[PDB]
Amino acid sequence: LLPVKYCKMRIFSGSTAAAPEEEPFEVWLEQATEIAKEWPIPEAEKKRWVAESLRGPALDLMHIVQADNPSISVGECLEAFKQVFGSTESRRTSQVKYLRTYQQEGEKISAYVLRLETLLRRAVEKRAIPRNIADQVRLEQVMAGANLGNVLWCRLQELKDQGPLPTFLQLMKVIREEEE
Amino acid sequence: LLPVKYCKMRIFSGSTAAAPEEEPFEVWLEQATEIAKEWPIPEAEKKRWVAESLRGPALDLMHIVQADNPSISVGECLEAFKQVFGSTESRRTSQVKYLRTYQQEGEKISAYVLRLETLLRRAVEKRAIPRNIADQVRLEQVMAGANLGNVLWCRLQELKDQGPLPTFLQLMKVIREEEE
Amino acid sequence: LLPVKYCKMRIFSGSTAAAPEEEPFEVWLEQATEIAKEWPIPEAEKKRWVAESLRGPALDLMHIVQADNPSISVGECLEAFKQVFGSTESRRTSQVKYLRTYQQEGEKISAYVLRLETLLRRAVEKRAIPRNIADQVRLEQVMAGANLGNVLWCRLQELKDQGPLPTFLQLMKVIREEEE
Repeated sequence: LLPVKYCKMRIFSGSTAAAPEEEPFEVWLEQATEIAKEWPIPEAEKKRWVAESLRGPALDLMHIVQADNPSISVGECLEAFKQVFGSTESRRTSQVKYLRTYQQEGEKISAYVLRLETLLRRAVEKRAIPRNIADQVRLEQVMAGANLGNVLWCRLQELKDQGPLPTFLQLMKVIREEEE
Repeated sequence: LLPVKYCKMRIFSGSTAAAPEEEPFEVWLEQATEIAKEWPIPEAEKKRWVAESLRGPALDLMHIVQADNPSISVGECLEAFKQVFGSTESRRTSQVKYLRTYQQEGEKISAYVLRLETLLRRAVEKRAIPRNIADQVRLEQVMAGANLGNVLWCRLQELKDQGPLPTFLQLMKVIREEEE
Repeated sequence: LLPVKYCKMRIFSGSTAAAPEEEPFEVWLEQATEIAKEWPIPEAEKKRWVAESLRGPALDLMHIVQADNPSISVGECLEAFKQVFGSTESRRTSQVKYLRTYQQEGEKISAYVLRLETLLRRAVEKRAIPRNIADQVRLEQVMAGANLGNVLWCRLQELKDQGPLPTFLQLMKVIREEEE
C-alpha cells in the first residue's frame, strides 16, 4: 500500500553508438555474474533476467548462443560474452593506451585525472605497471597530458620533488583547488 | 632665541572635495579629544583651540552648535561632530565595503595590502569579522582583489597551505619583494 | 707492432680570431709550465717543445723573445708570455665583467649558469668576491642575468628563501630539470 523503491536494471548493448542508458560491458558483467551465481532462482529464470538486461547486438549474441546450444548454463553464456565483448588488451597495448591518454579539448582537468586513474588500475591488473611506481606515473602522466596552468604546475613540480609522493585523492584535491 | 619647532595643527573641513592638508574626521577627533580632555586651560580656551583646527563646512557646524547653545562644553560639541561626521557603518556594510575593496587602477599591490589592513581593523572593531580568522581574510581578499600573477601567486598560495598563516608584516614583505 | 693512443698537443695562437683547434691562453700556460718544470729533458728540448705548441702571433712572440736574448730560460719565456697574454683584470673590472654577464641570445640557461661559475672563480681568485657570499651572487646573477619565467623562477625564488643556499651542482640540477 506504500510507495515502493524501483531500481534501474543496468542495460547493455555492445554497439559502439551506445545510448546514454547503456553501460560499458565490464559493469554489466558484474550484474550478470550476480544473476548467474548469487540469486537463488532456477536457471530458466536466470536466463530470462540476464536476457532482459540486453539490447541490440548483445541480445543477438544471447539468441545465437542459446539457439546453437539450448542446454547451455548461464555461466557458459557469460564466457561467450567475455569472449565477444571482454577487453583483449596486452601489457604493451595497455601501457600505450595509458601513456597516450591526454586531457580532452572539452575536459576540465579534475575530470581528466579521475579518468586517467581508471586506466592505471586497468594496467596494474594486467601487471603492465608495478604498484610500487603508480604514484610516479600518475604525476608524470598528468604533467605530460594535462593543459596545466603555471600556478598548478609549480605545486605539482614541488610535489614531484617532495620525497613522499601524492595519493590520487591528494592529487585531485590539489587540482580541484585550481579548477576555479 | 634658538630655532623653534611648530609641529603643525591637524586641520579638518568635512568637505568631500578635501584638500591635501586636511585629515579624515576619525584622525581629527583624536586631536580634538586631546584638546577636550587633556589640556589644562578653561572651556573658553578649548573652544577656540578646537575651532582654530576646523575649516569650511566643519567650521560652520561649530558656529551652528555654539550659536544654538553658548553654554555647551567642548565634550558636548564633539558629540555633535561624532553625530554629523563620525562613520555610520553597520556590521554587514563593513564586511561588504571590505570585500568590495580591490586594488586600484593606479596602485602598486604593496600599497593595496596596507590600505586593505585598515579596513580589516575597521570591520574587527565593529565585531563584523572574528579576530581569529583575520589572516585567512587577508590572504583571500588580497588574492581575490589584487592584480598579482604567477610567481607571487605561487608564494601566497604556498603560504595559504603552509600551516601557520602570515602576519600582515610578513605578507607585506613577500608582496614588496615582488614589486621589483 | 700495436695501435698507439697518442693525445693531441694543446695549440695556442693569441689571435682574437682564434681557430676552433686553439685554446685560451690560461689552458695553454698550464701545459707550457709542465714542459718548463716537470719534463726531464734539457732547456734546448724544452724551448722546441714549447715553440711547437705555438702558432701565428703567439709564435712570433717566441721568436722575438729568443732573438732579443738567446740566453733566456723557458721559465723566463713564459714570464714574457704571462706579461703579453695573461689577463690584467682588477677588483673593479672583474666584479663588473661578472655582474654584466647575462645569458647570450642563443644560450640554453643550463649552459649560461656553467659559464657564469667560471667567472665567479675568476673573481674569487682576484679577491673581488668573498667566498662566503658566492652562493648568493650565483642565485642573484642567475635570476638577474638569465632569461627566465614561470616554474623555474618560482623554484629559484623559493631556493633563495630556503635557508641554506644551493651548491652550483644543485643549481645546475634544478635548471637542467626545467630545460625540457
